[PDB]
Amino acid sequence: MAEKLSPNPPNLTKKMKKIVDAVIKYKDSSSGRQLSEVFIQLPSRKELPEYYELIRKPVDFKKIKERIRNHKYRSLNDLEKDVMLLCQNAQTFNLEGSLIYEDSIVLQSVFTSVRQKIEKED
Repeated sequence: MAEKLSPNPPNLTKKMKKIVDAVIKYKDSSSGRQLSEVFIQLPSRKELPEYYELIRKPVDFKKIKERIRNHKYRSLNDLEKDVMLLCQNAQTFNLEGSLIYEDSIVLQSVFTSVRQKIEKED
């Protein structure tokens, strides 16, 4: 099947993984809820058919991680786009003010600050 992609510069792959790991690890300081936890693994098309009806380009953090390992992302812009899509998809499928919709909003901000921090190191 698929033809292997040229590996990214390793430093770029390490930056990608660092950023997504901080995002995934992030905790609401009050509840300790890992905001990411519901976004790790999207539910099956068999279990939640209506999801895949409204959301044409679904994405979870498992796929984002896969896409980093496979060098599908060629830049941090490419990674960011997919995390922002993850958050947009949440905001489309869930009603505003809901736990999942508002958590996705916070995760955008955590991505942005985490990215900045990591890029400011080099």
